[PDB]
Amino acid sequence: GSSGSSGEVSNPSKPGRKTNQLQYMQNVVVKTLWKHQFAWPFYQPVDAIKLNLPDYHKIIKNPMDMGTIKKRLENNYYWSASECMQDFNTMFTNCYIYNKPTDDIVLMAQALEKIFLQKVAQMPQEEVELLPPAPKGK
Repeated sequence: GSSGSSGEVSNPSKPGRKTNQLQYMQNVVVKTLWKHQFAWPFYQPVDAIKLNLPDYHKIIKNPMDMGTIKKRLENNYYWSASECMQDFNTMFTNCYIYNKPTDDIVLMAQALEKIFLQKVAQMPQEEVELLPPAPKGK
């Protein structure tokens, strides 16, 4: 399969359900990285048409951005937070490949990544199912 995609947001073939580990990712890790002063260029995927990058996918092996990481956490794409961690790694790494090591977007990714590592370091190492939600009332 040739390159031409930005990943997916749900998956029926891959196993997955809502867990405490994925909850910590979407409730504290993503939550704090999204509140950051440099979160804004990661809120959406790179539109190579709008950015005028005719070679974007020639350098980028695996395009990944925070706006797509949260969109699979909002679903049952996976079972464990180690997959969300590898997506965060893939976002920061693909940014470092394409750009100069002194460009603003690299310094932004370096400042987000240090917080990401401090946050997942405080995530549990064991995994558990969540409690059931409250009922609707509309």
